[PDB]
Amino acid sequence: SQSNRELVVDFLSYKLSQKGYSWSQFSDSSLDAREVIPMAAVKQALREAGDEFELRYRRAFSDLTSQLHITPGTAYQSFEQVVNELFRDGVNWGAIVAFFSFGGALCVESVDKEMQVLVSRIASWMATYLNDHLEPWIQENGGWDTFVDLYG
Repeated sequence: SQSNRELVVDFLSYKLSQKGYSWSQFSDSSLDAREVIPMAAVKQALREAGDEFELRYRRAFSDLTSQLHITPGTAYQSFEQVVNELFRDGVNWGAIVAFFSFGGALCVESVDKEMQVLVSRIASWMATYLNDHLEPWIQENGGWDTFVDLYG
């Protein structure tokens, strides 16, 4: 799905930017029958929610990130295995915000450590994770319109 990919990139570029980094080494009415997301509102809400999450949990992921110990060698399987652990008690919208914040944080840390190559990898992994693992839940749970109504 192109729009979970779009939410991944928006969220990660906002996190990178907020810490003073960048994506790339030179990147500096409807009608009554219908049905879509709609994006700019999901992206804003995910942003604010990711920021609240980071403000509340100074701690999280240090266990998780040391478990991935991500390098230019890491494959998708290993990321998928660590993220499965954020979802160990099941999925809900809080666990989804923690998943995005985790990806934000591996990104920032990778830039920090000189492994900018990992940014697009993580983004690509997240989009795959979301589409394989989380999408069937999201669609059943009110879709993204519902996440907005809780974290908008």
